Amino acid sequence: VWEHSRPIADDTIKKTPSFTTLPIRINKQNDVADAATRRALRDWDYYLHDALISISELGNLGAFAYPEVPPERLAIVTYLTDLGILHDDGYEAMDMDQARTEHREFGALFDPHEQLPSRRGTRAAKLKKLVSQILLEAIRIDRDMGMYMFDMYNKGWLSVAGGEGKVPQFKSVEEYQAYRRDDFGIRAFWPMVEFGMAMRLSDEDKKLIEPVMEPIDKAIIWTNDYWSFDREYHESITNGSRLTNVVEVVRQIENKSIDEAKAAVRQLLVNLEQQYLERKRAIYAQNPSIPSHLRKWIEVVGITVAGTHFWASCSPRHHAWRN
Amino acid sequence: MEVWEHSRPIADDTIKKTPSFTTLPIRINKQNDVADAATRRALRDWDYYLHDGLAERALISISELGNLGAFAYPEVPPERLAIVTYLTDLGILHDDGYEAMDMDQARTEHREFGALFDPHEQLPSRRGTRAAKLKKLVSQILLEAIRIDRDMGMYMFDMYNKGWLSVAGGEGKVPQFKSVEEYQAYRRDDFGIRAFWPMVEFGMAMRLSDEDKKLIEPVMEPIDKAIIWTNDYWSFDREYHESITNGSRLTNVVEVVRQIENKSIDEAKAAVRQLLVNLEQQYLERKRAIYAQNPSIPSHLRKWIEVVGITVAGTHFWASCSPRHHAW
Ligand SMILES: CC[N+](CC)(CC)Cc1ccccc1
Ligand SMILES: CC[N+](CC)(CC)Cc1ccccc1
Ligand SMILES: [Mg+2]
Ligand SMILES: [Mg+2]
Ligand SMILES: [Mg+2]
Ligand SMILES: [Mg+2]
Ligand SMILES: [Mg+2]
Ligand SMILES: [Mg+2]
Repeated sequence: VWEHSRPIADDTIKKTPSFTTLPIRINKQNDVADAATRRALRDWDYYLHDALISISELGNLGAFAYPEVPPERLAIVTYLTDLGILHDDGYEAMDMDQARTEHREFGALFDPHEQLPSRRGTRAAKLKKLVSQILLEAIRIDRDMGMYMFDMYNKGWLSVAGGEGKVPQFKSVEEYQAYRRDDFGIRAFWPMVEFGMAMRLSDEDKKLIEPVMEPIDKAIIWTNDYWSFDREYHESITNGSRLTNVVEVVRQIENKSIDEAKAAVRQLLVNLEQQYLERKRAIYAQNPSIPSHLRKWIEVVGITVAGTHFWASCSPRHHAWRN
Repeated sequence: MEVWEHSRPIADDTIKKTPSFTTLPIRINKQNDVADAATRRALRDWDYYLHDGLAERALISISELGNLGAFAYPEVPPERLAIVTYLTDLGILHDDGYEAMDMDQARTEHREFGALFDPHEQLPSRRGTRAAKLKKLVSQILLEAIRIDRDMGMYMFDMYNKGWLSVAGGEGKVPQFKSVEEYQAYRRDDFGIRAFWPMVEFGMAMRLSDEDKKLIEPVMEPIDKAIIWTNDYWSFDREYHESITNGSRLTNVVEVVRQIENKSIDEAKAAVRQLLVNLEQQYLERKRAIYAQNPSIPSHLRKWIEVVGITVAGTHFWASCSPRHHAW
């Protein structure tokens, strides 16, 4: 099932505060991911002229989020991830109305199909060439999957994140998670993995893997929340950037200190990882002839949680705010 | 704080003499005889309505531990208790018929019954024997609730339809649940949770404002899962049998866990028991937070927050020995 990734040794993992229980692997082409991050940084500055994104001491976020992706596709998905981070950081700092407008106008640039002329502010107008250029690169590698991925970057993320009204006050984990799925862009992320692995999941495929994706989606999102809480909380105080984080929700609705809320979220995460293993075991026990691409998918999502956990445990993006 | 008025605590030895495992304290409405009389009234009316039914042998709220309505409505005065107990028993009897019907005809029967309770008078049935039977079945309870509280009775009946009868069962293909999330969205409709709390509001003569609902959302999150999954835990054996022997749908979180985690029945039940005890502790933590954050919380909202916890415990306790679940 493994082709493009290599395992991180226990001896390396123990040097970090990682606590994931799932297997940690990294794309073998980490240098390609780093080059893609440098390209995104250069292009952002070239087109906008105005950061702590995927690069870290442990390796590039793209090499951990896309472990089983060949290098030409890794360069695309890493670049799109970094472009998304750079955009999202600005979005979190803007007034809700203007933040929403920037999200929607940015998302319209990713539509792979012809659109009638529309008005767009300076920021989206300056990024239009950037987005069309990367779409052409993706299409040249894989037309149908490239167009699908770009369509979902909008439909799964930019068109929905932020909701449509005032900034909500989260009074339940259920309501938090509905908002956070949109805000995290989870419905854009899995299509990027599909593009990276050159497999389009069928509707029937998605139905079969739903029991695995249930704990996986919560785990991947709440793993970011766990590791990014300190920096998000600091930023919210220091400049008003919006704090969207399950640790914060637990702090509030359970009257818990930061450390008590973190301890609770850690237990949720480890339990979700073990639940994923049980849901996955059940799929194997009940599908003796599972197609190879679906076997690959259900295995890859587990290492994707593990790898993004591992990266987040040390990344400058989450930890450089206080040395 | 002393918030109890119409209920009394159940004795520790009585509790230990049952398979109950709720971690929350157990109380019962002091007017159990009123609840039992309401159940018998529902059985009589349903028997007049239904050809060839179980009549007086249907297994609904009456038990040796007490009446389900006395446990589900512990803080309700006797006049209102008779109303909500009757409507709950009628709902159970109707739902048992629904569960035994093919899916689409069951849905149709679910919408038609809900229309009887719609204050907006939509979906009128065509006149005839069927319509006359349904009109007779519900006529007295419709008058009685309005005569005791017009404002809250109209609201309660509107939600008996809108929360439950109008939505339970969905439409189209019967689902094959592949996640607890998907299950719970369907189960909230099928259980009628959005009809149940309005009945409690009617019983306690208190309408929760929109503000009130936002404030208690952190408490209602674990409470709603607990009340529904508590029924699922205790009713699995009957529902599993009915699905196998008679082809009824199986709508039960124990079954979802059993399937999607490839567990034995006993392992699936144990997993759900752990979910339940954890939800009860979570309710306590959420409730403590509300009190810490709202020193001036209104008395009616404190009562509501405490009542929902005893409602989970009491319906758990009843279900641990209830004949419906154990001698069906
Ligand atoms: C908003 C999410 N993200 C990182 C996942 C910024 C933090 C960009 C992104 C969005 C959607 C898919 C992939 C990356
Ligand atoms: C919906 C079926 N029920 C739910 C408790 C028995 C499980 C009766 C009922 C119907 C409508 C409102 C409240 C209860
Ligand atoms: Mg964000
Ligand atoms: Mg952010
Ligand atoms: Mg974050
Ligand atoms: Mg039912
Ligand atoms: Mg039933
Ligand atoms: Mg049941």
